[PDB]
Amino acid sequence: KHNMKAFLDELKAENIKKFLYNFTQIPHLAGTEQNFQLAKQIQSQWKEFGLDSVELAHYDVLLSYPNKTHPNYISIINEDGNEIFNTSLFEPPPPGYENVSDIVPPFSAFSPQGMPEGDLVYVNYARTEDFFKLERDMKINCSGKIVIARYGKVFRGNKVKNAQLAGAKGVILYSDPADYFAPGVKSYPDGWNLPGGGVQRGNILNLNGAGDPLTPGYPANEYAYRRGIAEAVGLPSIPVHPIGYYDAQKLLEKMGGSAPPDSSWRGSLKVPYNVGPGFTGNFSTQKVKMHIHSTNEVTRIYNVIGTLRGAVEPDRYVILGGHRDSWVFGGIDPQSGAAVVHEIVRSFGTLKKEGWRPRRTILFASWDAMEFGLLGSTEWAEENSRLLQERGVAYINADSSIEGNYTLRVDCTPLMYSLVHNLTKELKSPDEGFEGKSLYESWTKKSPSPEFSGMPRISKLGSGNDFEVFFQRLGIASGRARYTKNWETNKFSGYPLYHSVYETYELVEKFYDPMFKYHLTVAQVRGGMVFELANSIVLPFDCRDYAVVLRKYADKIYSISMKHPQEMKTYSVSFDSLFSAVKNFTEIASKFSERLQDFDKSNPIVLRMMNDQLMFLERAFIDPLGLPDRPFYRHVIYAPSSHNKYAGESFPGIYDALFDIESKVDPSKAWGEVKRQIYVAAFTVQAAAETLSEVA
Amino acid sequence: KHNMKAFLDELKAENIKKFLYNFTQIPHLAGTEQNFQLAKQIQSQWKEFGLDSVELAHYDVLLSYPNKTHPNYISIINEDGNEIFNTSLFEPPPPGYENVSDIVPPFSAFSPQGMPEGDLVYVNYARTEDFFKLERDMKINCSGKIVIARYGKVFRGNKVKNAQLAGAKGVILYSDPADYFAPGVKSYPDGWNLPGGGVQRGNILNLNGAGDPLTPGYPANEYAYRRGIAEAVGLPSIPVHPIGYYDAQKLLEKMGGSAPPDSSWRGSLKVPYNVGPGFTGNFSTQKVKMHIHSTNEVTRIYNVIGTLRGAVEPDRYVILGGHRDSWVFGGIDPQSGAAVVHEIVRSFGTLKKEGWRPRRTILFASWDAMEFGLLGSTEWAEENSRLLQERGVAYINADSSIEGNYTLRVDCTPLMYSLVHNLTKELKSPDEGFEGKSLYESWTKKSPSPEFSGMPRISKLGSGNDFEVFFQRLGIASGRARYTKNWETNKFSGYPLYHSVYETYELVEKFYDPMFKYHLTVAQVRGGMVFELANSIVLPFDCRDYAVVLRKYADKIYSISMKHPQEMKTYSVSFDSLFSAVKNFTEIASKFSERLQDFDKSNPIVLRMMNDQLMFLERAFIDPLGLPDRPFYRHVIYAPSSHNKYAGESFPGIYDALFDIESKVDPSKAWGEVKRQIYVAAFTVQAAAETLSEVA
Ligand SMILES: *[C@@H]1O[C@H](CO)[C@@H](O[C@@H]2O[C@H](CO)[C@@H](O[C@@H]3O[C@H](CO[C@H]4O[C@H](CO)[C@@H](O)[C@H](O)[C@@H]4O)[C@@H](O)[C@H](O[C@H]4O[C@H](CO)[C@@H](O)[C@H](O)[C@@H]4O)[C@@H]3O)[C@H](O)[C@H]2NC(C)=O)[C@H](O)[C@H]1NC(C)=O
Ligand SMILES: *[C@@H]1O[C@H](CO)[C@@H](O[C@@H]2O[C@H](CO)[C@@H](O[C@@H]3O[C@H](CO[C@H]4O[C@H](CO)[C@@H](O)[C@H](O)[C@@H]4O)[C@@H](O)[C@H](O[C@H]4O[C@H](CO)[C@@H](O)[C@H](O)[C@@H]4O)[C@@H]3O)[C@H](O)[C@H]2NC(C)=O)[C@H](O)[C@H]1NC(C)=O
Ligand SMILES: *[C@@H]1O[C@H](CO)[C@@H](O[C@@H]2O[C@H](CO)[C@@H](O[C@@H]3O[C@H](CO)[C@@H](O)[C@H](O)[C@@H]3O)[C@H](O)[C@H]2NC(C)=O)[C@H](O)[C@H]1NC(C)=O
Ligand SMILES: *[C@@H]1O[C@H](CO)[C@@H](O[C@@H]2O[C@H](CO)[C@@H](O[C@@H]3O[C@H](CO)[C@@H](O)[C@H](O)[C@@H]3O)[C@H](O)[C@H]2NC(C)=O)[C@H](O)[C@H]1NC(C)=O
Ligand SMILES: O=C(O)CC[C@H](NC(=O)NCC[C@H](NC(=O)CCNC(=O)c1ccc(I)cc1)C(=O)O)C(=O)O
Ligand SMILES: O=C(O)CC[C@H](NC(=O)NCC[C@H](NC(=O)CCNC(=O)c1ccc(I)cc1)C(=O)O)C(=O)O
Ligand SMILES: *[C@@H]1O[C@H](CO)[C@@H](O[C@@H]2O[C@H](CO)[C@@H](O)[C@H](O)[C@H]2NC(C)=O)[C@H](O)[C@H]1NC(C)=O
Ligand SMILES: *[C@@H]1O[C@H](CO)[C@@H](O[C@@H]2O[C@H](CO)[C@@H](O)[C@H](O)[C@H]2NC(C)=O)[C@H](O)[C@H]1NC(C)=O
Ligand SMILES: *[C@@H]1O[C@H](CO)[C@@H](O[C@@H]2O[C@H](CO)[C@@H](O)[C@H](O)[C@H]2NC(C)=O)[C@H](O)[C@H]1NC(C)=O
Ligand SMILES: *[C@@H]1O[C@H](CO)[C@@H](O[C@@H]2O[C@H](CO)[C@@H](O)[C@H](O)[C@H]2NC(C)=O)[C@H](O)[C@H]1NC(C)=O
Ligand SMILES: *[C@@H]1O[C@H](CO)[C@@H](O)[C@H](O)[C@H]1NC(C)=O
Ligand SMILES: *[C@@H]1O[C@H](CO)[C@@H](O)[C@H](O)[C@H]1NC(C)=O
Ligand SMILES: *[C@@H]1O[C@H](CO)[C@@H](O)[C@H](O)[C@H]1NC(C)=O
Ligand SMILES: *[C@@H]1O[C@H](CO)[C@@H](O)[C@H](O)[C@H]1NC(C)=O
Ligand SMILES: *[C@@H]1O[C@H](CO)[C@@H](O)[C@H](O)[C@H]1NC(C)=O
Ligand SMILES: *[C@@H]1O[C@H](CO)[C@@H](O)[C@H](O)[C@H]1NC(C)=O
Ligand SMILES: [Ca+2]
Ligand SMILES: [Ca+2]
Ligand SMILES: [Cl-]
Ligand SMILES: [Cl-]
Ligand SMILES: [Zn+2]
Ligand SMILES: [Zn+2]
Ligand SMILES: [Zn+2]
Ligand SMILES: [Zn+2]
Repeated sequence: KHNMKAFLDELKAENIKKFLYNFTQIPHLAGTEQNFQLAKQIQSQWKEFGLDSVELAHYDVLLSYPNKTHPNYISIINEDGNEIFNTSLFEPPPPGYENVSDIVPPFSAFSPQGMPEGDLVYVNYARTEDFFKLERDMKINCSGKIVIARYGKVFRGNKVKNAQLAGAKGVILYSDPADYFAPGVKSYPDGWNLPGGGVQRGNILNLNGAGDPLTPGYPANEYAYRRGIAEAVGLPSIPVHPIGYYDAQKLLEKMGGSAPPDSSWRGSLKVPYNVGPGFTGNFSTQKVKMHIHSTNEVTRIYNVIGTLRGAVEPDRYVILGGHRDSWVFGGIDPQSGAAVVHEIVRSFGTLKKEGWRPRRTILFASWDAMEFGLLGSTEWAEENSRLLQERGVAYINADSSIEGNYTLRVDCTPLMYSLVHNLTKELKSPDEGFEGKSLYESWTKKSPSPEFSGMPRISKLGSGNDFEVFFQRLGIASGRARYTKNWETNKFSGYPLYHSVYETYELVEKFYDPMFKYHLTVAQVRGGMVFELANSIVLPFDCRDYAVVLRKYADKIYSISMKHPQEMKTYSVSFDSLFSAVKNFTEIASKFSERLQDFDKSNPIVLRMMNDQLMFLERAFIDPLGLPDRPFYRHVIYAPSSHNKYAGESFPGIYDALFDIESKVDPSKAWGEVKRQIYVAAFTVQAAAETLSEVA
Repeated sequence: KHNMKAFLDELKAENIKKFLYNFTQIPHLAGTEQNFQLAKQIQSQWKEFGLDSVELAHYDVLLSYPNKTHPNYISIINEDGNEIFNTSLFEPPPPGYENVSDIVPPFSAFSPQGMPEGDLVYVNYARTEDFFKLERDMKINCSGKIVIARYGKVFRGNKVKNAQLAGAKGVILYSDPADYFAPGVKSYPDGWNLPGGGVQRGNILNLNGAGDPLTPGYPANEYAYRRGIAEAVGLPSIPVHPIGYYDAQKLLEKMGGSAPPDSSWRGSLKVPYNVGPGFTGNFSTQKVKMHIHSTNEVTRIYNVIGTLRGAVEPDRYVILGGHRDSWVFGGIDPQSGAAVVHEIVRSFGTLKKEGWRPRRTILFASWDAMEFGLLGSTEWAEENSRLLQERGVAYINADSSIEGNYTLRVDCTPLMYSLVHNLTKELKSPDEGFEGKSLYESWTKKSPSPEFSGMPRISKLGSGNDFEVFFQRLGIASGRARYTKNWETNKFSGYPLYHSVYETYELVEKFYDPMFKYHLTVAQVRGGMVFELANSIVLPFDCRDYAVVLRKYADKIYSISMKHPQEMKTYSVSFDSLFSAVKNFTEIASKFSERLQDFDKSNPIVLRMMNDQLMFLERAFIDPLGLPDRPFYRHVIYAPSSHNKYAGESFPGIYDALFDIESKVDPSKAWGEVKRQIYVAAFTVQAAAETLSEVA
C-alpha cells in the first residue's frame, strides 16, 4: 500500500547522513556563488527525486558582509592612541579545514561602519530588565558609552535595540562560558563546547517581520522600488561586533566602577564583572575602540521551490520549508534540517514514481538568506501572498534537526496538537531505555506538559525562524519539531557552537548523532506531519485545542492586569468581553467538532466547507491592521515578544499595553490603550469563533 | 420550472408601488424610533416572505442632529450687530404634509458648533481646481473668510475638506438653479424641480472608507472602545450649513471684490457672482454670521440581515444590499430602491415556498445610517470581514431605483460586464419607442459605450454608496444599476429634489414613474444579476474583461505621466513593468478562460477550484497595506477619487502621486513616489494574474 507507513519506512538514517556530509564541506553564505551552486544542485536532485516542478525563485535583497581588505576588530587604546590589545581577526579553523577558503570572519550582519572609542559599560545580557536595573536602580548612564553584553537569553537584535535606546555608541557581544560551556565537556574538536577563540555570528536587525529591509510589503523583484538606506527597516544605528571569551576576558578584566548588582550578573570568567563605566584606577585613561567597515549591499538570493501536485485538491498547499544558507559550514544550522528535508522529498518522490500522489499539493522550499533576517521565505511569501492566504493549509518548518540528544521539542499552533500527539504515538522512540516504546511515551516522560499529566510539553511558536511570515503575517497554521537537550541539565539558550566555524559535519557525526537516529526520528515527525496534513480527508486540526489555550492565555493576561487593581477600578478596565469571547469560542468549537464527526461522509461540498472552515480558522486570528507599530505581526493571539524575537507572547497587543505600565506618565492614556487592546482581542476571538458557526 | 424566468415573472410593478407608498409616509431618519419601527416591519415581512432567518444587527455609532430648541441659521449682520437677514429655519412642507412631525430641518451632518462671523468668498463648486484658480491665479486668500459654495460636480465632503485646507472659518452650501432647476420644468409640487425654499441635506465627513468615526477597523458593538471626538475619523473642523437659492440670492447679491474669472463660475441667479471677499462699498461693513448648534451623539442603528441558505454551496454568499434610512421621506433616496429589494425578496421567497433554493446562499440587507457615512453597511462588514472575504461572491447594491426616466445606468466591476450584457439582452425594454425590443438594445442606443460600437456604457464604481466597504475595502466583485436621465439634456450631478423634504411618494408616482415600469426593469436587472450570481454553476465572471480595462487604465495613467517627459527622463520613470503585468494578465486570463470552457464538467473540485479562482480574482487586487494615508481603500485598481468621493479613479495610487506634481517642491521625492506606485500596481496586477494560473 501507499500509506503513511510506506512513506515513513522509505526514510533512511544513512541517506540523511550522506546528504549532511554533502551539504557541509564548504561554506554556503547567502549571496555567494557557493550557495547558488548548492541551490542548483538541490533543484536538480529534487527533479530527479520525482517532483512535478522545481524552480528557483530569486530576489535582490539587502545583505551585509565584512570588507575582506579592511578587517573588523576591537582595541584597547592607551592615552597616546597606541592599540595595546586587539581582538582576533578570525576563529582558529578546525582540524582539516585550516585551508578552506571564504570562511566569513565573525561579524554582526548589518552593523553600520564606524570607529567609536569610549568607556565600557557591562550590561549583562542587555535585556529590557538589565537596562531597567542599570538606569533605574543603579543610576548608571549608558549614553555615549560602548556597551559590552553577553550573548544568551534573548535574540541579539533586541539587545542592540535596547543598547541603542539606552544611548550606547557601540555594542560588543561576547559568548560567556557560563552560557556556552557545559561543565565537564571538552572544547571542539574534542567535545561539543565552545573554545575561547570561538565566536557566534548573526544578524542584529529589528525587522518585526518586514523581510528585505528595502522592500517591506512587496517582493524584491526585478523592478522593485527600494527605500534608501536611511528609510530601510530595522537597521542598527551603532556599530556592533561579536567576540569570543578569550578576547572578552581581556576587555572585562580591567573594568571598574560599580560591582555587579548580584550573582545573576556574573558569568564564569575570572573577572569581577564590574558594570563600569570604564576601567579601574591604573587603567582609567585607557579606552575601547571598535573598527567596523562591513558594507550593506543588495545581492541576489535564490529559493528552491518544489511542487508535488495534489490528486484531489491541487489548490490546497501543505508547505515543508527550511533554509539552506549558513554562516559557515552549517553542520547543525541549517544543514541537519536541510538533509532531513532532502530525504523527505526523496521518500515522497519514491511513492510518486509508483503512481501515488498526495490528496493536496505539497510544496517543498529551500530558503535563502534566512541568516540575514528570514529574507528568502519572507520575499517569496510577499510575492505569493494571495495564493498562500486563500490556499495555504499548513507550514512545517525544517531548520536544525538536532540541538541536543535528549528528547523531542515541538512548537506549533494549537490546531496541530492532536495531530502531533497521534503521530508520535505511532513512531518508535530512538531513546536509550525506551527500546520498543513510542516516541510519545519517551517524549512525555522526559518533557511533561506543565498543565496535564500524561501529555508532553508543546510550546507556542516564537520567531527567529522561517515560519514567521506564514504564521504571524499570513495566519497559516504552522509547526516545527527537532531533537533538543535536557533544559534542566544546563539551561543554555542554544548549543555551544551555534553560528561558529566549529559547527561541522564532524560535530554532528561524532558528538550529537552518530547513528543518525535522532535525525531519522525528526524526519519521521516532520514528514509524518506533512503526510497527514496533505493526505487526511478531513484536515487534522482540532479547533477545541485552540479553545483550551485561549482560556489559559486570557487567564494569564488577566492576572498580569490584576497586579494594578486600583487602576482597573479607576479606569473601569474589564476583561469580561475577552472571557465572553473565549467562552463562545469554546461552545461553537464544540458544536463544530460534533458536525465534523457527524456530517454526511458521502458529501464532498460539506467536507470541503468544513475543511475550509478548518483551514481559515488560523486565518481568522489575523488583523489586517497589524499590531501597534508592527504591521507585519497581524496575528492577535501570537506575536514574537517585543523584548525577545525568539520567544512567543500570547495576546501580545494587551501584553505590550500592560508592560511597564506603572512607569507611564499618562496613566489614563496607558489604561485606555489596555482597554482598546482588550476590545481588539475579544472581537477577534469572537470573529474567529463565528467562522466555525453554521455558514448559513 | 424554477429558473430565472420564473423569478423575473413573479416581480410586479404594482407590488413595488405599494411598498414604496408604505415606506414613505413618515420620515425614517437614522437613529430615530420611526426607523427602528420600519426595521422591525421589514424583518417581519422578510420572514413571512419565506427567508430562512432574518435578524437585526445593531451598532452604536456617531450620528449628528440639529438642536430642536436652538435652530441653525445664517445671518447678515450690520456693524451694530443687528441681524438684518436670516436664512430659513425649515423648508416649506409640501401639500398634505404640513402637519407631519419630526421632519429634520436642513443641516450639514457632523458640522461642529460655532457662530463665526466674517466676509464671504464665493468659491464656485469648491473643487480642487476652483481653489487652485482662487489662490494661484486670482491671488484671493480664503484664510479666515466664510466660504459660500454651490452644490454640484463633487461630493460635498470634499468641498468642506478643500475649504478647510484653504483656511476658511465656515462653509455655506447652496443649491444654484443652474444645477438644480431644469429649464422648462415646474417646481415641486407642480413639477420635479427644486423650489427656492428647497434645501439639500447631507453629511460632510471625509471618512475614506472608515465607517463609524469612533471605531475605525472594528464593529461598534456593545464593548467597543471608542476614540475621543478629537481623534475621530473624518470630522470637519469648521461649521457648515446648506441653504436654498432664495436665501443664497440674499447672501450673494451684495458681493463685491473681483469679478467671477469666467462664465463657468456663474450660476443662474440674478447676481454678478463676484468672488469677493466681502460686500460692495455701501455694504462693506456688513458681515455674514453662522449659528450652528448641532450635536454629535452615539446612537443605536439597526441593519436587517435576511438569509436564503444555498442548496449546494451554502458557504458562498451573494449579497443584495441597500439602505433604509432617509433624510426625510426618502421617496427616491432610498425607498425607491428599498421597495425593489422588498419585491425581490418576495419573489425569491415565492420560489422557496415551492421547494426551490438557490445554489449559493443569498444575503439580503436593509442598511441603516447610510446617510451619515455608509455606517451600517461598513460596521456590519467590519464585524463579518473574515466570513465576507473567504466566502463573498458578489455584492449588488440597491439604493434609488430611478433618478430619471431615460435609460439604464450600470456601474460595476469588469468581472460583471458579460453577465450584465447577457442579462439585459433577455429583458424587455420599458422605453417608449422600443416596445418588443430588449433592454440591451434601448440602453445601447441611448447610452453608447465610448469605446465599442454596438455595446452600452458601463462605468467604473465610484463611492458615496453602500458597496464601498465590500468593493474597495474587502475586494468582493460589486455592481449597481438604476434608471437615469439623459446627461446630454441637462448634465446635473443628480436630480433636483435630492435630499429635500420634497422627495416624496408623489414625486415618483406623478413625475418619474407613474406605471412603476422603470422600477420593475430595475428589479429585473438587480434581481436577475443576483439570481445568476447565486445560481449559475460556473460563476458568471469573465476575467478577460478585466484584462481589457487594465490596458485602458494603464494607457491612461501613462498618458498623464507623459505630460512630464523631462522628469520621466531625469528620474528614469518607466511604465514598462505595468504594461508587462497587464500583458501577462491578458495571456493568463485567456488561458484560464479556455480551461474554464474545456475543463471536465463532471468534476466538482475542478469546478469549485475554478469558481474559487473566479471569486478570489477581485480579491487579488486588494493590498493589505491600503493606499497612502487611506488604509480602508485597499483596492489597487479602483478607489474613490481623492477630489470627489462619488467618482471612481483608476490606478489611484499612481494617479494621486502624479496629481499636481509640477507644484511639488522636491521633484526627486515626488517622482520617486510615482515610481513606487508604478511598482505596487505592476506587482498587484501580476499577482492577480497568477491567481488564474494552474494552481500546481
Ligand atoms: C458571546 O455570545 C453571546 C451569544 O450567546 C453574545 O450575546 C450577545 O451579547 C450582547 C451584549 O454584549 C447582547 O446585546 C444586547 O442586545 C439587546 C437586543 O438584543 C436583541 O435583539 C437583537 C437585534 O438587535 C437580537 O440579535 C438578539 O437576539 C436579541 O433578541 C439590546 O437591547 C441590549 O442593549 C441594551 O442593554 C445594554 C446593556 O445593559 C445597554 O448598553 C444598551 O444601551 C441597551 O439598553 C444589548 O445590546 C446580545 O443580544 C447577545 N446576543 C445573543 C444572546 O444572542 C455575546 O456578545 C458574545 N460575546 C462576544 C464577546 O461577542
Ligand atoms: C510577465 O511574465 C513574464 C514571463 O513570461 C515575466 O518574465 C520574467 O521577467 C524577468 C525580468 O523582469 C526575468 O528575470 C530574469 O531572470 C534571469 C534568470 O531567469 C532564469 O532563472 C530563473 C530562476 O532564478 C527561472 O525562473 C527563469 O525561467 C530563467 O530560466 C536573470 O538572470 C535576469 O537577471 C539578469 O538580467 C537583469 C536585466 O538585464 C539584471 O538586472 C540582473 O542583474 C541579471 O544580470 C532576470 O532576473 C524572468 O526570468 C522572466 N521569467 C520568465 C521568462 O519566465 C515578467 O516578469 C512578467 N511581468 C511582471 C511585471 O511580472
Ligand atoms: C487523534 O486520534 C484520536 C483517537 O483515535 C481521534 O479522535 C477520535 O476520532 C474518531 C474519528 O472521528 C472519533 O470517532 C467518531 O466517534 C463519534 C462519536 O462516538 C462517531 O459518531 C463517529 O462516527 C466517529 O466514529 C472518536 O470518537 C475520537 N476519539 C476520541 C476523541 O477519543 C482524533 O480525531 C485524532 N486527531 C486528529 C486526527 O487530529
Ligand atoms: C454570455 O453569453 C455568451 C454567449 O452565449 C457566453 O459565451 C458563450 O459561452 C458558451 C458556454 O461556455 C461557449 O460555448 C463553449 O464553446 C467552446 C469553444 O467552442 C466549447 O469548447 C465549449 O464546450 C462550449 O460549448 C461559447 O463559445 C461562448 N460564446 C461566445 C464567447 O461568443 C458567455 O459565457 C456569457 N457570459 C457569462 C455567462 O458571464
Ligand atoms: O533574523 C532572524 O529572525 C533570525 C535569524 C537567525 N536564526 C537562527 O539562527 N535560528 C536558529 C536559532 C533559533 N534559536 C532560538 O529559537 C532560541 C530559543 N529557542 C530554541 O532554541 C528552540 C525553539 C523551538 C524548538 I522545536 C527548538 C529550539 C532556533 O532554534 O530556531 C538568528 O537568530 O540569527
Ligand atoms: O457618506 C457617503 O459616502 C455618502 C452618503 C450619501 N449618499 C447618497 O446620497 N447617495 C445617493 C447619491 C449618489 N450620487 C452620486 O453618486 C453622484 C454622481 N453619480 C451618480 O449619481 C450615479 C452613479 C451610479 C449610478 I448606477 C447612477 C448615478 C448616488 O447616486 O449613489 C451622500 O452623498 O450624502
Ligand atoms: C554533493 O552531491 C552532488 C550530487 O551527487 C555532487 O554533485 C555531482 O557531482 C558529479 C561529479 O562532479 C557531477 O558529475 C554531477 O553533475 C553533480 N550532480 C549535481 C546534481 O550537481 C557533489 O559533487 C557533492 N558535493 C560534495 C562536496 O560531495
Ligand atoms: C593592533 O592592530 C593595530 C592596527 O594594525 C596596530 O597598530 C598599527 O601598527 C602599525 C605597525 O607598527 C602602524 O604603522 C600603524 O600606524 C598602527 N595602526 C593603528 C591604527 O594604530 C597595533 O600594533 C596592534 N596591536 C597589537 C597589540 O598587536
Ligand atoms: C406598511 O405595511 C405594514 C405591513 O403591512 C403595516 O404594518 C402592519 O399594520 C397592521 C395594522 O396596523 C398591523 O396589525 C400589523 O402588525 C403590521 N404589520 C407589520 C409586519 O408591522 C403598516 O401599517 C404600513 N404602514 C403604512 C404607513 O401604511
Ligand atoms: C433674525 O433672528 C435673530 C435671532 O432671533 C433676531 O435678533 C433677535 O431679536 C430679538 C427680538 O427682537 C432680540 O431680543 C434678540 O436679542 C435678537 N437676537 C440676536 C442674536 O440678535 C433678528 O431680529 C432676526 N432678523 C430678522 C430680519 O428677522
Ligand atoms: C574595503 O576596504 C578597502 C581597503 O582599505 C577599500 O579600498 C574599499 O573601498 C573597501 N570596500 C568596500 C567599502 O566595499
Ligand atoms: C546621560 O548623559 C547625557 C549627556 O552626557 C544626558 O543627556 C542624559 O540626560 C543622561 N541621562 C541621565 C543622567 O539620566
Ligand atoms: C548525548 O547523550 C549523552 C547521554 O545522555 C550525553 O551525556 C551527551 O552530553 C549528549 N551529547 C550532546 C551533544 O548533547
Ligand atoms: C440645545 O439647546 C438648548 C436651548 O438653547 C440647551 O438647553 C441644550 O443644552 C442644547 N441641547 C444639546 C446641546 O443637546
Ligand atoms: C492668508 O492670510 C493669513 C493671515 O491673515 C496668512 O497667514 C496667509 O499666509 C495668507 N496667505 C497668502 C496671502 O498666501
Ligand atoms: C420623463 O420622460 C419624459 C419624456 O422624455 C421627459 O420629458 C420628462 O422630463 C421625464 N421625467 C423625469 C422626471 O425625468
Ligand atoms: Ca520585500
Ligand atoms: Ca467601526
Ligand atoms: Cl525548525
Ligand atoms: Cl445603487
Ligand atoms: Zn537556521
Ligand atoms: Zn542560524
Ligand atoms: Zn441613498
Ligand atoms: Zn442619500
